[PDB]
Amino acid sequence: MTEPAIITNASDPAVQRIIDVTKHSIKTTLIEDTEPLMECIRAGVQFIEVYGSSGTPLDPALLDLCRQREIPVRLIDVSIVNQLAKVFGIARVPRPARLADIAERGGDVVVLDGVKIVGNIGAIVRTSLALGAAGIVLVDSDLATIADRRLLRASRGYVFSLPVVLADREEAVSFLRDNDIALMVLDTDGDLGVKDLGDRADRMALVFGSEKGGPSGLFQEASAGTVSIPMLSSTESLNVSVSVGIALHERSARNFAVRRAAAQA
Amino acid sequence: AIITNASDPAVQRIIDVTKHSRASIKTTLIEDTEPLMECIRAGVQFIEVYGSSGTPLDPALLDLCRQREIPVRLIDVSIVNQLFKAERKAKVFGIARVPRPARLADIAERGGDVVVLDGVKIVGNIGAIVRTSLALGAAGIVLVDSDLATIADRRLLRASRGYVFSLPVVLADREEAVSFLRDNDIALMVLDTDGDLGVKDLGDRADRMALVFGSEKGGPSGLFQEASAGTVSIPMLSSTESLNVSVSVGIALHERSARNFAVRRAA
Ligand SMILES: C[S@@+](CC[C@H](N)C(=O)[O-])C[C@H]1O[C@@H](n2cnc3c(N)ncnc32)[C@H](O)[C@@H]1O
Ligand SMILES: C[S@@+](CC[C@H](N)C(=O)[O-])C[C@H]1O[C@@H](n2cnc3c(N)ncnc32)[C@H](O)[C@@H]1O
Repeated sequence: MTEPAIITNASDPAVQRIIDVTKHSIKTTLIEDTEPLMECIRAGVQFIEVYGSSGTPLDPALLDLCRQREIPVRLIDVSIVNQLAKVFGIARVPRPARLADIAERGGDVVVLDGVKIVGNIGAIVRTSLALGAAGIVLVDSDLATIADRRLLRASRGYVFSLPVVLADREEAVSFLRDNDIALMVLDTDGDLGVKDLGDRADRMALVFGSEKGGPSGLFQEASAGTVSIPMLSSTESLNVSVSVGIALHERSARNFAVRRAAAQA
Repeated sequence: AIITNASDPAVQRIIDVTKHSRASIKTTLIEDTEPLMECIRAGVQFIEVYGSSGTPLDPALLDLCRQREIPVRLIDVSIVNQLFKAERKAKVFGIARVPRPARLADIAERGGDVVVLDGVKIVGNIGAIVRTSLALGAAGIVLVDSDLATIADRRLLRASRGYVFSLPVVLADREEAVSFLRDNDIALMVLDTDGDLGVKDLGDRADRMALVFGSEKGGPSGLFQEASAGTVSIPMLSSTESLNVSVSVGIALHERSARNFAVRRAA
């Protein structure tokens, strides 16, 4: 065979076993696929090493980036990599963002209240980043950490690109209060049409509830108003991730302005 | 509501039989209270609805079934179990006649915008788009390269929360879809980054259009590109970013909803 020397072959090299180690559960994660790896490196996550399966090209952009940052790359014979991904990285889990980080960053706050489906949560993380939100407060998500590998996968690596914070319903409302961030609650039958959302000049929190429940009462009490997305009939409802896209799309001139000024500061 | 206390009425065996052998073509199972109610409103013809002896049967459902002449029976939980084997549960469900499949013509007839998915395969995404598309007033949905054999597929049934029968949803080949749009004078636009047009201007067109969305693997395909009247981009902080496809559909349709709601309300 004279199989290329560089390819990690033994199932028990330190690195193989180190990779088993995260899998079998340091403060380090596995991050998969070319794009998520590139967003994570961009967001400043620190990597220990990037791996690809022998037999397939590593993305030139990723390689470049990996030489750009001083991130070692190596290949592992394809057979083993079936310990899962054609490309993946071991990264150090950054320290959990906190509510303060969100206020400081400027711009709209996305609050989820009892959203628990991780595919929904991940899609929302990605939308919130892309549409210029300051950050995301997760209340009642049943997540232990944002570094959960289901959420990393679902967010396509966006979970470390803006502050995403686990908080309790109480501390969340409290935080918005003493930062003077008016919140509005998304709901069917809300008084403000979502198309009027861009009119309000200052940053705001938008609160979203789960499929079933909606948002609880704590938020419904501090609210400066309710916002509705017009639908065919008043009994229908959108997926929560879809609702988030629409509301943040309406806020985008506002949030883009904030993102652009921060980029120049 | 009388009880299938146990044993096996022909009706238990028909629940069994309605899985992957010629027979499941023309009758299916629909699960859960809300999806069942959506299906009934949508005119799907039920043979019978079942509940587990155990958790109780939603009164709105009972009355709906009562208003229709749909028999409702409970099944001892011991039988409901097994039945639903290699997988999940379902404590309420119905057996139903599958509607004759919608075709493209039905979409064109209804009026209003056409949602075209090109290569979207993740059924969770398809199913969420079906709900979005109904709620926001679309005429219908053309599914191209969807990897489904039937819109009645049970995964889509669930993923759609039973909305798959509430507006015309049609499987088609790419060329067939493109040829259909062409001879019905429905201009198509492709949703993609770096387009000549902004999503916020989607509202400016008074007449209906088809909106083509690609998957995550790599946007819409050449044939759609060739027939395209333009490319519509939702602005983002940077062009390395992209949205989940179902989110994209919600934003594009929301911009078109004033236009579509008018068609839905008129005729
Ligand atoms: C009614 S639940 C069900 C959504 C869907 N079943 C899912 O998987 O998320 C949707 C949530 O998104 C928000 N939402 C849904 N439709 C909305 C609308 N038309 N206007 C404002 N908010 C809406 C609400 O906050 C609600 O808590
Ligand atoms: C990036 S791909 C798939 C994203 C995600 N992986 C998913 O779950 O679908 C998104 C598709 O939706 C439409 N789309 C997504 N983001 C868009 C944007 N920012 N502007 C215009 N269209 C967009 C395009 O058709 C594109 O091909």
